[PDB]
Amino acid sequence: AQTAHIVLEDGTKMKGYSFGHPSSVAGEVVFNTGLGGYPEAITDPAYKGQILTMANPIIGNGGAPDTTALDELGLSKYLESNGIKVSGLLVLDYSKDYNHWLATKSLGQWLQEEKVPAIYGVDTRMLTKIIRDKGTMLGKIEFEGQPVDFVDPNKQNLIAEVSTKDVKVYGKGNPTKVVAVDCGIKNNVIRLLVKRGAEVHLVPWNHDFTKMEYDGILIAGGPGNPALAEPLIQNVRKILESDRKEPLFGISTGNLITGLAAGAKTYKMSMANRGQNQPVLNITNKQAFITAQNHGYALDNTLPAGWKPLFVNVNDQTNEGIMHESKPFFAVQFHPEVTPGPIDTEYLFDSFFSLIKKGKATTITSVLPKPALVASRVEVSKVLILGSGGLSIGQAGEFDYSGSQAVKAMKEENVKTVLMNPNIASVQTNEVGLKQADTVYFLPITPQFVTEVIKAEQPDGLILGMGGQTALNCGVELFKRGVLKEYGVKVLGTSVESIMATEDRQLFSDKLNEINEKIAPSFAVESIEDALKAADTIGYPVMIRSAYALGGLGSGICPNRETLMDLSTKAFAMTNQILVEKSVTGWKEIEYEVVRDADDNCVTVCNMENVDAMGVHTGDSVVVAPAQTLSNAEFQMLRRTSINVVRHLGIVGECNIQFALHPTSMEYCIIEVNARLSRSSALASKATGYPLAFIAAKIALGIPLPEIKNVVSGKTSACFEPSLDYMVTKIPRWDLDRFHGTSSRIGSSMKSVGEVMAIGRTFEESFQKALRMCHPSIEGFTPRLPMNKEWPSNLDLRKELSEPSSTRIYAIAKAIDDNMSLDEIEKLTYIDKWFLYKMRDILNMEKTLKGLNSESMTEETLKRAKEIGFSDKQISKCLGLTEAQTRELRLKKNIHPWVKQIDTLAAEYPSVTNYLYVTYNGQEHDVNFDDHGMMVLGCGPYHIGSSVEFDWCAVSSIRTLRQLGKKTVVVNCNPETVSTDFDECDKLYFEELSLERILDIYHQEACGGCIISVGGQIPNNLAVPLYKNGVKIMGTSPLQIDRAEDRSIFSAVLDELKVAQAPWKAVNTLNEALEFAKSVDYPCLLRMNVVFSEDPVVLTKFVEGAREVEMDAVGKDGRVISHAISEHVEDAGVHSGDATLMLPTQTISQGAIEKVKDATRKIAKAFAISGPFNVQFLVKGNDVLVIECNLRASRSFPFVSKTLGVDFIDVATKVMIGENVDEKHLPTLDHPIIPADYVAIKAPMFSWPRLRDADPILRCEMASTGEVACFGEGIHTAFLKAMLSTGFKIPQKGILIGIQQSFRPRFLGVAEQLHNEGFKLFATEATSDWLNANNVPATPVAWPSQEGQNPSLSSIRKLIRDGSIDLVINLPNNNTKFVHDNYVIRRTAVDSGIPLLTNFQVTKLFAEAVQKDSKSLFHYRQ
Ligand SMILES: Nc1ncnc2c1ncn2[C@@H]1O[C@H](COP(=O)(O)OP(=O)(O)O)[C@@H](O)[C@H]1O
Ligand SMILES: Nc1ncnc2c1ncn2[C@@H]1O[C@H](COP(=O)(O)OP(=O)(O)O)[C@@H](O)[C@H]1O
Ligand SMILES: CC(=O)N[C@@H](CCC(=O)O)C(=O)O
Ligand SMILES: [Cl-]
Ligand SMILES: [K+]
Ligand SMILES: [K+]
Ligand SMILES: [K+]
Ligand SMILES: [K+]
Ligand SMILES: [K+]
Ligand SMILES: [Mg+2]
Ligand SMILES: [Mg+2]
Ligand SMILES: [Mg+2]
Ligand code: NI
Repeated sequence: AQTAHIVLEDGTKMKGYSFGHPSSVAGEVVFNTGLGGYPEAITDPAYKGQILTMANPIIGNGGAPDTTALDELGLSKYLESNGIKVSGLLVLDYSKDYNHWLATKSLGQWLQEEKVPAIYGVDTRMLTKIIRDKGTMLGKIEFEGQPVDFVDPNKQNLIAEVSTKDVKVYGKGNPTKVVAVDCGIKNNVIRLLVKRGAEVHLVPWNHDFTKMEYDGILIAGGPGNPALAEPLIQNVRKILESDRKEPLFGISTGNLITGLAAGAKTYKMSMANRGQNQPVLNITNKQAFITAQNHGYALDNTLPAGWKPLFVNVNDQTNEGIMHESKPFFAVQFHPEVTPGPIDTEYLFDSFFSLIKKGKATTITSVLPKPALVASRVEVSKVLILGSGGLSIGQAGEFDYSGSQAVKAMKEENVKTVLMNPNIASVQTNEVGLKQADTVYFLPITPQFVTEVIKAEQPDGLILGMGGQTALNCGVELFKRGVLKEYGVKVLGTSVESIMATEDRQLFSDKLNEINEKIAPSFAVESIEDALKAADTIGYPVMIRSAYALGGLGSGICPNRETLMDLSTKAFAMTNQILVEKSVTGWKEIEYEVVRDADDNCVTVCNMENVDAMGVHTGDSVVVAPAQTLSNAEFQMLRRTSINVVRHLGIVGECNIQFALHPTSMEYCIIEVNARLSRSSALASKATGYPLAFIAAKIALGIPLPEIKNVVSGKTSACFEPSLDYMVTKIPRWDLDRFHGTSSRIGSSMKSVGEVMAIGRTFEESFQKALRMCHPSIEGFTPRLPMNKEWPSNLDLRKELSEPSSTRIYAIAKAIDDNMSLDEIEKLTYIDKWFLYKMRDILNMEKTLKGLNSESMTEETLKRAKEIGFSDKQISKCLGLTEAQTRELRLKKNIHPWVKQIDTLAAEYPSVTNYLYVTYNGQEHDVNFDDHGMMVLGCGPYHIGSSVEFDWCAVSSIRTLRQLGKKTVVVNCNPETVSTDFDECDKLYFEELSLERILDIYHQEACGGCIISVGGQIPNNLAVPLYKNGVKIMGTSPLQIDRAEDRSIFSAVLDELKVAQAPWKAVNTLNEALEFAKSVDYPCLLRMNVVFSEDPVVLTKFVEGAREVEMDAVGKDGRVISHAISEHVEDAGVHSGDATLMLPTQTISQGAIEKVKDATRKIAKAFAISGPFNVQFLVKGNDVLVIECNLRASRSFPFVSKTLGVDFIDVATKVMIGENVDEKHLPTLDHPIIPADYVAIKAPMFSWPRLRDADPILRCEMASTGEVACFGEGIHTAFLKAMLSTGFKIPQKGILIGIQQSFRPRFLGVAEQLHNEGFKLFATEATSDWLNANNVPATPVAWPSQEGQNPSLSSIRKLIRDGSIDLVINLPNNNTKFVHDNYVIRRTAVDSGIPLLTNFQVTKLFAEAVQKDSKSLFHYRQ
């Protein structure tokens, strides 16, 4: 394929691939930061003579429209002039393949027809930074054998080259005569005039209009130095010097011509204004507007008498408008007709027409919109902020991140802050730093406790928009009850009224109907009977979605009556109102993040295109940013609707809005608005570098957007809409294999436990990184499943495609491979074909590479493979090499990635921060590598067993390094984390946590070292590979980490040290297994799974009736210098992470503690530990056995650290980098710190209702999704507070009890106790006979499998529904007889929303604790 260069006059040269007309051309090189509307854009007459450099790296997605179709006025239907006006085009990536309902050909074919050169494959960012602020960069697209000289088209009057040669009329017959002086007018100026009643006489630029009859005159244009248009400047001057008073309205060139006619100077700007995100302020009334501009000359701000500036540019203070003080003459420097751009200043046409109609020398100011809000700063001295509580599916760490930004904002403005969050693992809840509240309460986020806090703290402000639905619902309940009014607590930001209007689906409908906005046929109902009615009126299929919820709780598609019955019943256990709505499954799902301040300035900060269509929850969807398959008309229609809706709803702060867009028309539906920070705002903040929560919080104090700094640029405001010169992809992470009852299908109700975000400058690059980030077993986009699972032999590939699931991406790969047409895949998946083209490109590269080897693969091919996201591992498998070999081969050809900044403005202004990503699609680095900082690796996506605790550890380490004056480099790919907030470190790489990429970054920075022990499993598993590739690992040697993860070495070490452990053995045979299990007695663990009977694999003696103890510790040179021991409530057999933890220990013998300590002393020494680690122990009397050792921070490190008032990670970080440490006050083995006056309890969080049909029962594999912790004078109090913090609700009614027979001896007393506390008891058959035989009264109930077979017995479903039963106790074990029946009982409780207890110890402790406050850690530490 044919190449060509872009050559600039300063020597820069870049080789591109030609996609336009293969011929050379010379002009002024410029750049424009607008991301969409390339077809409209390239037909702008302002680009005459110019070589355009596109910020958007991905160009051509929608091909080109009908370029010959006219409208009924005789103007181009889809374009802004009669043809392409750029002399040439420069992009990074060209989509040869396109997909849009209005596309009639590729953009390259269009370019070829119009004889316009175009090349792709050039670093448009580098170009931009070179052009930036040089006034005039000349360049040329030069083809081989076609030399051209540099030329400056500005030496010509370009106005004349693009003006009409004779007078043309549009709106023939219309009442209002408007002369339009054509200086390169865009078509939409004409459309907007005619639509308002004008007959438009379009006249050449040198036409003598001065004695013509007209009712108004307009002057519009784009290209050229206006000073070269003397005939015209003269003519306009004659008008101004006369007595004529016809309103005059100037656009862009018009501003400059009119200024010149009046007597002002113009100048060529060194930094032009070219974009769709250019902020202007109306001087007069302080209203701000986002504008499209495309001008390189500007008016000097010194104007003659009678003329005043109207608009100013908020970035650079240049003029953007003028007005006469008494006559109806005005001009704007920007394009209110946009196309492309934001439809925010179209009112200027209405204003013009009002000047004509009033016609008595009315003034420009008198007909301009008056401010609808006047931002007065709210006075607040103390604010309460609410957290989400424990993490759960759909309500994850995004709020830790948001709420930390909010506190920072509050502190900057001298506002005292109180935080409530029982999530002890949150970074939010730390004591130290600019993001930490002055006071922290670890308590339930429920009205009972928030009231107590309010009373005690007497705050005057409340932030309820940064804790998900928990905080929202709590705040609305407080409001409804008048608690806020009662204690004088103002809701800061969006009002409870606006909130209710977005959370109640009916009120939402009412609001949008008030402004005749577009929604789908629907009815909000409050009963199952009413839902059935609604569905019959609307017609099946229908979607139901709940009020006062997020993440699709209780939602679902209903193809029929019976599905609707099942789902609405379940929905009503969790909300009071559902919306029953006509299905728009398959429409494109589009999100916007919207900001609105108290001055009524309102912008869309980000927009996201969901790759999975409507019907798969945004949260369980692949999502790209910015959008890729919208037209300017689509994108701007939805943007402007967002702004209207958000305005009408009274929202002040930030919010998220969702649309369904018809895939082949302009039809759309507004689905919901989330008037609060969200998982979507977190993502958008990371994608754009715009900190939405920080901004939201400043706005909540009445500071308007123009007065808030863009911290990234350091020189501009937050009144703008970022420009991305890269694309981000977010993919969810699911963990479903362990929940046997739950399918891996996905739909309207979230099931994902985490997410990743990758950045690239091609879809393919961004996309394959993001897939690798989700799980270490995923290599990129391949037709192979994760976890090395084989495809089923009974696979129905069409079914997989048509029914979304956690693995559909790979099923698409497979289908493309197996030669299914792209058209049929789009038809079944609903995924826009454009995205499918990219996927096919990826698989073609795989085919190509498979036919090559280390000798046969060329440099051109390798480079391309990397540019579309292939890792060295993927390549290695094609070539027949190892990964190391392939890395070597690549570097040998000097093919490496480049380091680029996110600056929010696609290089318009440089970044003062270093928020970074890495890409193969560039020709330079955006930063230096002189720091040689200390690298810290983060956790990756959250998943079960790996949550925000590992962000806590990482952030603690990052903060410790900063506090010690050390340069830091962070790598993490989780958008929800505070570790991926750029203000925490010197260099944040939002990047893959692969060996490949860490090596890339380490070696590129020449980092002084790397800390791999504070981000869980991912970084720790890289310890040895890193070691071997020249990386300096801080702390405990990777050789020691290997030794310790080697079960055989570890065990032999323990034998040497005389430290006990459970008998174990690795086996290959069933007979070895059975022999061993026989030799130690059943039960046995199996590697996870336990077995109790006869009816390679590691086997371990399962020790029954055993306590479990955690040792969390820090080593220095093999000595332990901080430690903490906690006891689980539950016996060994419940996994650590599902366990409830007590600190300090409660029932452990003092001799066992001594053994735990001695075993930890020896282990630390044997593995020369310098850093954090953990050891887990079985304890039975004085027998102390080691279960496992982890040579890294454990998930209980936050709990332990905060509880004991010592940052274990601060200590450990200082050890690892050789900083000094005073051990006097640390909890060494010799002087532990043991709380005397209080106890701490950590409880696990679960997400059973969202894991449809899952058996809510603890296995040896872990199931919890988060944690809370609370404190108390004793264990009962602390335990009750912890449990309430999980959502557990103390029963007020009857308790259902069903237990396996063997629990009877121990349970009798638990039951008597519950009875003596006054709880009416219900029980399953045998359990009820037994209780009554022991004089504990119980009412028997029927088994679910036997309902109707005995009329003396009530069904459990009915007793729950009736409200007779509001706690279920179900205690199965291995000898449970009625396995299914008891499963049904357990799942019934979950799906009815009543608490369920399935562990005996937890149940015992509960009973003891109900036998009988609002304090927190800081109380007890005093
Ligand atoms: N009318 C509909 N037809 C098909 N899918 C829908 C419809 N309405 C909503 N959805 C899907 O359900 C998801 C959840 O709906 P939403 O109204 O966003 O509730 P939540 O606040 O719980 O996320 C949406 O993102 C979308 O994928
Ligand atoms: N020998 C044993 N007897 C009884 N329970 C055990 C035994 N070993 C492990 N368990 C249980 O299984 C859980 C997981 O064991 P662990 O070795 O920590 O696995 P993981 O690799 O998932 O961390 C433990 O926390 C404990 O409750
Ligand atoms: C949970 C459990 O194991 N229940 C008992 C049933 C005892 C009863 O009849 O109440 C069982 O053996 O299935
Ligand atoms: Cl852990
Ligand atoms: K979606
Ligand atoms: K909502
Ligand atoms: K959303
Ligand atoms: K499953
Ligand atoms: K090969
Ligand atoms: Mg929502
Ligand atoms: Mg939603
Ligand atoms: Mg473990
Ligand atoms: Ni300007």
